[PDB]
Amino acid sequence: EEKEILWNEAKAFIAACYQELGKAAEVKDRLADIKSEIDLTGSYVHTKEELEHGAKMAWRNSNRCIGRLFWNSLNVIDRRDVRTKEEVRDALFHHIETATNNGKIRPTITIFPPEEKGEKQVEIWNHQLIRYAGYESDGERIGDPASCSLTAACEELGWRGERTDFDLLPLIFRMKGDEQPVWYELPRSLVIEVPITHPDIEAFSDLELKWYGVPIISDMKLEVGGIHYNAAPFNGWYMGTEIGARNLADEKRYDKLKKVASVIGIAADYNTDLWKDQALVELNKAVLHSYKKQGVSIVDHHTAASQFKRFEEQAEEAGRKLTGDWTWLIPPISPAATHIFHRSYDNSIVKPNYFYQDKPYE
Amino acid sequence: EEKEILWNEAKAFIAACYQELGKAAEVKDRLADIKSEIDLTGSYVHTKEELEHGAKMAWRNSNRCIGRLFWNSLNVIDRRDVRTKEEVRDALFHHIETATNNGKIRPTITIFPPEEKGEKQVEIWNHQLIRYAGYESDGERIGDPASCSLTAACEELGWRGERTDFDLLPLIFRMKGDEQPVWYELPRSLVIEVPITHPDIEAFSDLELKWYGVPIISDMKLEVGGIHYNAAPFNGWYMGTEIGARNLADEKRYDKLKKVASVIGIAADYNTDLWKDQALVELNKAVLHSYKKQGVSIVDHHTAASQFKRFEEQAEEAGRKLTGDWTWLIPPISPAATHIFHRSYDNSIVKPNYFYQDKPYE
Ligand SMILES: Nc1ccc2ccc(CNCCCc3cccc(F)c3)cc2n1
Ligand SMILES: Nc1ccc2ccc(CNCCCc3cccc(F)c3)cc2n1
Ligand SMILES: Nc1ccc2ccc(CNCCCc3cccc(F)c3)cc2n1
Ligand SMILES: Nc1ccc2ccc(CNCCCc3cccc(F)c3)cc2n1
Ligand SMILES: C[C@H](O)[C@H](O)[C@H]1CNc2nc(N)[nH]c(=O)c2N1
Ligand SMILES: C[C@H](O)[C@H](O)[C@H]1CNc2nc(N)[nH]c(=O)c2N1
Ligand SMILES: [Cl-]
Ligand SMILES: [Cl-]
Repeated sequence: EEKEILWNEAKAFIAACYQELGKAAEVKDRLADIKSEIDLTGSYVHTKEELEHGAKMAWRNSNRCIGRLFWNSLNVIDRRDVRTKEEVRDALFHHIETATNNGKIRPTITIFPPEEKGEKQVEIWNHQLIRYAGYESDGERIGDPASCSLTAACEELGWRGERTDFDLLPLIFRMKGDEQPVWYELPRSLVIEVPITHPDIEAFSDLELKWYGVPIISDMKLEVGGIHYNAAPFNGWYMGTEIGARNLADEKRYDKLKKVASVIGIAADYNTDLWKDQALVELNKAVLHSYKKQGVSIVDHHTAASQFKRFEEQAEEAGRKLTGDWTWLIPPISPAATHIFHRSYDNSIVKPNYFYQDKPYE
Repeated sequence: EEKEILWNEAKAFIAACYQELGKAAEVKDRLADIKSEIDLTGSYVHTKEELEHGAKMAWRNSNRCIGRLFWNSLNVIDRRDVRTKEEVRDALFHHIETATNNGKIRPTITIFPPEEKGEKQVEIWNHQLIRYAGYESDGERIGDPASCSLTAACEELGWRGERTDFDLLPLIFRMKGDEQPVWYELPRSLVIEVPITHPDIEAFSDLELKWYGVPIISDMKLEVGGIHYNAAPFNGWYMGTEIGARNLADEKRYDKLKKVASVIGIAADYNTDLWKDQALVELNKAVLHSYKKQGVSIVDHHTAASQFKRFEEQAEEAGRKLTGDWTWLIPPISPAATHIFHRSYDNSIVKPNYFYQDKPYE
């Protein structure tokens, strides 16, 4: 069954990819080659062109992503040549540096060798390459609760954090053939962080909030033409609400709205005062202001939705069906001020695509 | 087929209803009676108890409603006895008066005779019993665009509005056997309206906004045990976001956010300033403040979601399955500050329930 599944996915992908690349005439011959290769080896290897375009298609097909207008400008780094943990580490460091680009963030994906027999070659444990630790013990909560299980796993392995609310987790990944992952502390020279200040409320800095500049998601599987790239970290840049409305606001994350209300000078006593809503707006204004001030790319949810409308229009012009997940595309503040709220989307799954996979810790 | 459909719905409803009322032992005999009645007449008539409990169950099963905690306190007015247009008009006037209750709004439904052969006895044209007219001509837009087609239909019938932005539409409904509906101007003594002011921005009154106190939805069909009550106007009280985030804010409704931004003293020039979000918060604060000041019932979205969580808990305690439509239950401002955003809901349709039906105008 496995081989047949692979061959079917390969036939669909190659046809579509080569069609999009103006290479329709090469399909027959390429498919023949792939079919022999599957017979004799159990798999097939993508050309560089296939791999690049496949990673772009996968972004274009990500139903939950409002940022898809820019799918064709993904910078694809092909690292299928890595064999050692130093090579992996150095590729991840490189990805951070080139994606960061001094703050003018470049959407980038680094693709490592794919699973073979469902056997991973490289297994990345980080949820994002840059992310803060979380601790919970003796009633005491420090840092990012979303990171508690991974933090615990790192500390089992000899890493120890300073126990600030913003400790950078080490890179942590496992190689085929090793029982345990290895970990490496992130060089601070590679990591841009943004202190959160507010454009006109001076006290906002008293909250001592910060966040990291570049979200590099490193635990999803890229599937292209039946090949499973389980290790393929990618990034765009933030939409401000991801930080201001969720990471810093959720009760199960940094839970900052009461503190925000206090520094902006409003009571947090009555639901009818809409103080949470007001605090959310000011915290989100601060996040956008702060990234812009530090010269780190970010987009607000209004501009993001406007770009997404153009993506809808582009798909139409291209004669491509549009898929989307309304429940994730709407922003978590003022969703009905965006066009997204007022239309519906077909949440069908089209491949190539990015998929969740099981956590190796937990 | 029609009769079989009716009988099946009747069997399911009576069983469930009588179970909930502690009348399980009466089911067999009641079903027998209903079955003969369907045979001989083509339909059956609900007892008063059945009708009351059925309208309550229908509210309880309304997946899109965040207000369902209070389903069992619905005041059910049985008007299956009406035969004349004066009786209909007077029942609608009565519903407005008793539901309004001097501002301490009573959730109420008035139930008119049901369809017979799919033949309506009374057909109400209003979307809500109290609602503002809309006009669009010669580029000129006045009032509520959502009401343009019904307004045009009323004016075809000899009604003429003053062409303010808040003209009250007349009651308009048709009787079986009449070709045209009749219309009646609403007595202003029956209609409470709330001027919108802001708790601390004095200029907010310069916008001259107002809204009506009680939303009385009068164009949905109540279905109970296979009987179709197409005319059964009901009301609760507003959640503030329905007025402040949608009716007064949507670009295709009163479209007030730029004007709000100006009176609250913020620029409406840059998406990154989140001025729409800020204007939405202040407009919603004003709406809640204004209703509370006038002594007219209203609920904010935080308190509403907290009540809805108790509804979820109540259903659990009662051993009843919960259904809901996440896409409608989340409020349109700060949705992720409510528990609703963070869970999922089974959007299955359970009857009794309230359903949309085709507009007789348009
Ligand atoms: N005490 C701490 C904690 C975390 C820290 C993280 C980063 C840094 C220093 N970051 C410098 C990043 C400069 C930079 C600029 C442009 C591109 C790039 F990749 C890095 C210091 C920290 N100091
Ligand atoms: N700006 C972007 C671009 C791409 C993105 C891809 C994935 C995600 C993360 N989605 C959430 C993964 C599940 C989750 C939720 C909350 C906390 C947590 F640690 C993980 C954010 C992105 N944000
Ligand atoms: N120019 C206008 C336009 C619309 C109007 C609507 C209502 C009224 C007067 N409304 C009085 C309502 C008083 C009231 C109190 C308690 C219960 C109740 F049903 C009505 C005047 C208008 N005047
Ligand atoms: N507070 C309540 C209680 C019950 C409600 C029942 C129905 C509705 C109306 N739902 C919208 C019907 C479709 C629609 C959307 C926008 C404008 C318009 F005229 C009609 C509001 C309620 N609001
Ligand atoms: C339970 C629910 O699906 C959950 O809150 C979802 C809803 N929509 C979302 N949308 C985005 N963009 N991100 C999220 O984390 C979520 N959470
Ligand atoms: C097109 C989309 O379904 C539409 O905007 C829905 C979404 N959620 C909603 N939720 C509520 N409560 N009311 C609405 O009018 C809508 N509109
Ligand atoms: Cl994040
Ligand atoms: Cl309304």
